[PDB]
Amino acid sequence: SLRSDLINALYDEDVCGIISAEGKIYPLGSDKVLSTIFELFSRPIINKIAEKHGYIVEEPKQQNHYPDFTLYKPSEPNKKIAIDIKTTYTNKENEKIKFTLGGYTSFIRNNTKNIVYPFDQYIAHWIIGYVYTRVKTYNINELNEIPKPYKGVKVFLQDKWVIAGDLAGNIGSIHAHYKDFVEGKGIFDSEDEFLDYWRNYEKYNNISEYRNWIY
Amino acid sequence: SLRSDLINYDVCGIISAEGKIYPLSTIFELFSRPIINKIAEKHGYIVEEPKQQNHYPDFTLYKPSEPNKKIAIDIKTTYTENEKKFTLGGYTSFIRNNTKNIVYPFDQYIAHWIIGYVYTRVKTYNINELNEIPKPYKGVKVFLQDKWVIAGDLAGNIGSIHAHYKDFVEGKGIFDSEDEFLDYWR
Repeated sequence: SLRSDLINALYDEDVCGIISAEGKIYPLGSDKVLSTIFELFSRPIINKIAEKHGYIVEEPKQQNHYPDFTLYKPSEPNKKIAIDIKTTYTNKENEKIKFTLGGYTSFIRNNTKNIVYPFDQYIAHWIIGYVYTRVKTYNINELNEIPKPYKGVKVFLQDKWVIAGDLAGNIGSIHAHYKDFVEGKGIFDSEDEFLDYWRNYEKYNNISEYRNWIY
Repeated sequence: SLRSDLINYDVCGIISAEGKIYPLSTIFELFSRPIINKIAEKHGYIVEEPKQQNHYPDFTLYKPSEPNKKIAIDIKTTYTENEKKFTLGGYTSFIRNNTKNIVYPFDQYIAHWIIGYVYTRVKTYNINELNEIPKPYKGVKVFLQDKWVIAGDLAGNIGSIHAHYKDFVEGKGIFDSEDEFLDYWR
């Protein structure tokens, strides 16, 4: 399916510079650079698989809008798919990581603000997350010498709600191991609870407190 | 002089280890940081960046001896080929109240400069397809001017003058003084 096809496609496919018209190459570092770098690398793959399955892939005009990519069949435009790309680092392999997942006051509460199509028109909300391990000019022959800002990069594709948390970072994600984002191990029980919790966030400061309140 | 050496951009894709180029306002800061340091260290200035985002300025510069003679720098970016502005800071924080959202008390700063970028909004590739990749921007011009000399009288945050890039590099805004500008932008 578009999804299985997409995660395996992502799992397959190490950027190390910015190349100029005159051939010169400039190294990156961590200084919103790596995030934009991982979003760029993502465009092609997304285009490739959507197309293979007949999906239109839209990006937003007024940039600050959710979502990074909206995918839908023309036969079914009420079933749009939303893909947001998130990036995080980690200073130690196998140590808990977390992401930010955007606004909880815009579209989630207004259905139309800061989102491309109205919120109701999207059936699923996927997050593609990059977890990179934290680590003058050059010619095309120096590629292996140009110092990279990381020593590895992992990626998962998952549902926004399944990995959302109960605290602002903008919503934060759960504070867990890469493994738990892949495996889908979160705190919310359903998407409804995830959205009830975030549409009503001002009574409650965390999940436990949220549930006593709903009782 | 800092401003001197300081005062004295055709990227076309991101490159991979294996050669693949991926066609494309952060590259502009990217180009910025290394140069700020070089000229700053050439003069013994400590360059510092914000620990929290949404904080002023992008770069603070001061020699460790004196910290009441700092310099604040902000990289701005904007786009149009030969047409009619920037968004500078906010008029209610650190400016109206000396310590809100600025890395250091506003009064530690004897200068606020703006390095600005201006261009015209004009599949993977390989090294040989280099000069065939489609640039998304043309005509990058850049200027280094004082924040107050540039500032306008209208908010979007304080607005700059909406003029042509030369008015920027020469300093032809509308307030007659730094003191006039600050009074006005409360």
